[PDB]
Amino acid sequence: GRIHCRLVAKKELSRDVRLFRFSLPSPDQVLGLPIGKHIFVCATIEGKLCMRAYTPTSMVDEIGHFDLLVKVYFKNEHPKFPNGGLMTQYLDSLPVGSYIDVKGPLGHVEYTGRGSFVINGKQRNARRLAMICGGSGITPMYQIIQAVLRDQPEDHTEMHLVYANRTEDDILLRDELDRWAAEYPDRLKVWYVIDQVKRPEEGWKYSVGFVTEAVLREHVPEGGDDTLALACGPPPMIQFAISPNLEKMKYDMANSFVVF
Ligand SMILES: Cc1cc2nc3c(=O)[nH]c(=O)nc-3n(C[C@H](O)[C@H](O)[C@H](O)COP(=O)(O)OP(=O)(O)OC[C@H]3O[C@@H](n4cnc5c(N)ncnc54)[C@H](O)[C@@H]3O)c2cc1C
Repeated sequence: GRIHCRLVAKKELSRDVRLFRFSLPSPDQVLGLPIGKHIFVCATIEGKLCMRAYTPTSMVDEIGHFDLLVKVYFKNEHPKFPNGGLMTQYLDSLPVGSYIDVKGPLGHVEYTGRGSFVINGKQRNARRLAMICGGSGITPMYQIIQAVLRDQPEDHTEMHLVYANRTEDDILLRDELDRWAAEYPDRLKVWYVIDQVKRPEEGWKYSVGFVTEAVLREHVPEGGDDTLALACGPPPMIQFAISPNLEKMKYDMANSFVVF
């Protein structure tokens, strides 16, 4: 349930990317966040208590603190969202030493073990996972990815990740993903897509643009049953760019398609 965490440290991974390390009040504990679930960092900004979901990037076994990879939505940055992000600017504003209120565990998805899943109460299993995401929608996915690989080589669940962004300077857990991809070729397949190539000179070898059926066709596995699909991305993307294409790839939308 509710827990009071102090912001122990902050890290600027890039102009708009921070890594915040929060301490739990009892230094001998882990944040027992079951895989597939998130926490709410609650805070009262101005006059309302804001509630935002975040899925930590730290090991399930991390004693004493948990980390959040937060993509800061600054103001004076977007045509349509001129005043930036609420909670993200609030957290970026916090000086280290400050207190935060985490509510958890929330969620409907849980990765109980080996291919096994617990969605909205029901229990299921999968052998091939189709993880399609965009931006920070990667953290929920990176939690399962870390779980499966941790349970290696017994939990040999097959993962196919399609990670979409806008720039190569925007791929979040890149090195981590590249690093794993090299180690567990059999387990995880990684494919990036990017709206633009900031430094094409260096030679971008993945897809350029948006998520297309041609991309899903060659990077997500075949639909059917025993092939689960999980997706966490902005509304329009889940919308236009994903569900129809996966429908076209014969994935039962109901019993086989989930969004975080
Ligand atoms: C399961 C789950 C896990 C999540 N995990 C994480 C996580 O691990 N890490 C993480 O960082 N995020 C995560 N999120 C995202 C989180 O829900 C927030 O919505 C995100 O923090 C932004 O919140 P905010 O209060 O700053 O924005 P809000 O004030 O709610 O506004 C968001 C909207 O404004 C737009 N916007 C405003 N300014 C800009 C700008 N400068 N550039 C681009 N768009 C702009 C955004 O595009 C978005 O459409 C997760 C969400 C869920 C559902």
